[PDB]
Amino acid sequence: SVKDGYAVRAADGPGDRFIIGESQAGEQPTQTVMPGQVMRVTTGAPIPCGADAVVQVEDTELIRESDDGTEELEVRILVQARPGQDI
Amino acid sequence: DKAFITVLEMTPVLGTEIINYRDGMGRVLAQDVYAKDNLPPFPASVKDGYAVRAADGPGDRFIIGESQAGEQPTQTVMPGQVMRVTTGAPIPCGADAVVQVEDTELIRESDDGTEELEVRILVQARPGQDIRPIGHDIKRGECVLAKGTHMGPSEIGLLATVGVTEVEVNKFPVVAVMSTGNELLNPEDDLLPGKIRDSNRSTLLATIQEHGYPTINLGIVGDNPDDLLNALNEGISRADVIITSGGVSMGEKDYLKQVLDIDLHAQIHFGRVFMKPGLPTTFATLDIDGVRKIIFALPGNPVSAVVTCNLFVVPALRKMQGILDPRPTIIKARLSCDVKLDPRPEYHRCILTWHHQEPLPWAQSTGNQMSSRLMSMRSANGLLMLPPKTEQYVELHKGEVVDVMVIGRL
Amino acid sequence: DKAFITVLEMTPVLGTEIINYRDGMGRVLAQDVYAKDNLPPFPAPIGHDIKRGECVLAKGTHMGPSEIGLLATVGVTEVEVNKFPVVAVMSTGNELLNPEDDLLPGKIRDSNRSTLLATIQEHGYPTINLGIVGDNPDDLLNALNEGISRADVIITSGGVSMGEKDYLKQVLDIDLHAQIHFGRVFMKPGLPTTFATLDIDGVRKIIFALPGNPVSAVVTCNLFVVPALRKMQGILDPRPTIIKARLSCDVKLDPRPEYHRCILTWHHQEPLPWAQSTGNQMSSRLMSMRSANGLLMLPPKTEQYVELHKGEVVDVMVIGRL
Repeated sequence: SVKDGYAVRAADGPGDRFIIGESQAGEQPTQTVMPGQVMRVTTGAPIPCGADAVVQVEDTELIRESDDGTEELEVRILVQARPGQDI
Repeated sequence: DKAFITVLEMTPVLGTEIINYRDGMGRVLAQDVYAKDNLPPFPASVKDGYAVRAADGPGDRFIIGESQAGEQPTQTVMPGQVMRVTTGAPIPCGADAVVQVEDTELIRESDDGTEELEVRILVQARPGQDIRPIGHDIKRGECVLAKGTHMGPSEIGLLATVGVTEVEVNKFPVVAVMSTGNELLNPEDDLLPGKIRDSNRSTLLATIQEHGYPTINLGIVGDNPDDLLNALNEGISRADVIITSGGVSMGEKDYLKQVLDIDLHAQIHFGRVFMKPGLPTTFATLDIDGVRKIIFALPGNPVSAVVTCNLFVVPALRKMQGILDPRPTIIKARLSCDVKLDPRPEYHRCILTWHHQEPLPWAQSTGNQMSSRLMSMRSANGLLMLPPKTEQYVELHKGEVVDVMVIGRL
Repeated sequence: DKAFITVLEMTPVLGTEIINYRDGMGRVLAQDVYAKDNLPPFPAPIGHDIKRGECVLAKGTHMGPSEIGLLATVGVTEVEVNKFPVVAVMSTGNELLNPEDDLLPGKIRDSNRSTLLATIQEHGYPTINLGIVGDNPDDLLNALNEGISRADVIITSGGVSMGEKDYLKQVLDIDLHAQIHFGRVFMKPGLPTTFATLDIDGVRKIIFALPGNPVSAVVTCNLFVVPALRKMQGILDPRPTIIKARLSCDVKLDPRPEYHRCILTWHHQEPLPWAQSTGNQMSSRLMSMRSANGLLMLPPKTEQYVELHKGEVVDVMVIGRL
């Protein structure tokens, strides 16, 4: 919530995962999430309604994207987290 | 041995087609099969029991739902709840798997029917105990099945899990068989003066059908040097390998060689192998329109026909499709009956056995020729290779080591 | 071990039929064949290979490609042989989809089917495919009735868990009355399997139940089911084959023994061969471009058998062409 970055599932584990979610600081409505997916988390953001932990944007990765930066659709993650880190 | 190298130096390699995953036990594949989704596509459990958030002691208070066989959309934000996962089911919002309720001291106030309140499991487990993560077996993009191989029985199962119904494999040859000699009648008729029924057609056709290749039967063509041209011309049109039995052993009137040479204009690579009485072994190739075709001319004795068409004919149709190392398998066994040694070497058809006491298998001869008064119930399962006569060594006793071939299931 | 004894002591033997010689590869014989005319019927002696009115091949010996040769030399076009079984296979589990379909939440693809069918269809027997059957008791009842109404042996894969509310055991002793012989046999606790016998106004029928793990399914089929269809054919000895070999690599062992898939090789320099394992459940193997030929039997983890080396000699069961 407080720190920016991404919000990942609990029992998933590190690996390649798709990107479908954007988050706004002052917009609570969000769509549902499915296993093997992540949500882009900005500083001071609501819970994405289906996550349990938030990973730092530093411990991330990039993938090939569109010519006009139209999303990457892949993030990947590095280390294993613990369910519940932000209130 | 020069025949074997020559045989595997002119046979081409066929094209490719597209087939379903049901048919295709044995075909070698030509493309590369890639995965499209993970396996499993969601975290699951291996045991059945309770799923509890980590960083907790023996303190739990409530159970909300339980497993099933879909995706369960329910979880409270509180950290003192349990979900009771079964043998195979997603893990909703936790990190610790089945706590082995059958092993720990569990159960609480519960309900009159089928419900529970709490567990209070004293033991604690590491974060991640029995969960199977996403991709523990197959990743999103991976080679799984490579080009080459042979498409065994368990290989079709791997194709189903990935989800590729259509593949690209090599084709099978079409083989046609004909028999020669103007002294043979079909084995469905009463005998006439001075004639013998022909058996080489049936024995050969039942040998190239065990592997699975399609077959076409031509008939019995006369030994005249005229009707052979009218017969081989039909065979060369609707097939790729034509096999002829007997003949050749005439010399002055060896019509088969004449018909092949001054007519179809086909190359004759070799005309005889170094063997004791029994000449006919002719390899030929013909090139029409660009697709090369193979012809053979097997000997006439009923016992030498199987040996010839299992030593350098059977290991030549295999290279035609996809096999990387087409070579017959030679094992080592022991003898169980004294056999005489003639000067030039021969080949005996035998039967193998396996006793669970001593390593090497045991071999029993089943008659060099004639083949009457069959003993034992099991059918022949290979050929036996013998050495030629050498001074004092003119007789082989029981035991020792001999070289045995494999021609069928064992 | 006692599991194998029970299966061979309750499987029946089918009848007989008349067929042609051409379509007769792999069938055991019922009658006896006698010569009709001497061979050769003229001096080359008058009769040197076959004497007239002498037994050629006996009753109850397996027919091979070489033995079909004699059947045409004498002239007996038609013989009497035992009949082949009909096997129908079904797969349970409410988490399965046909392999020719996309992915929905929490669903995987059928794998044990199309693996059992291919293995049986390799030996020569016909088959009938049923589909995926749910765990509703009404649905399970309908599926089994069709199976016993068009075939003789029924093989079911999956749905052996939930022993408290096992639906398979319920329909086998309430609706369709039948006797269950064994339900969990593996020496020390192993994967479940059930053998059942049902008899209805005549011929007996056998119904099988096999686990859901894709690696242990093939071990069960080639050790119990395969050496039981062959007795129905008429083969005198339906035992499998065991040979001795060395090890291609050194592998760790675990308390309870398990079975692995191995590829058999041979060399021209040493007598005994050695085999290389491929693992129970892994991401296949980039190398070893050959299909499996046997099943390695790892011994139980003893003090001396904590682990094995490349020089140890083991046993293996041939399950394919070598």
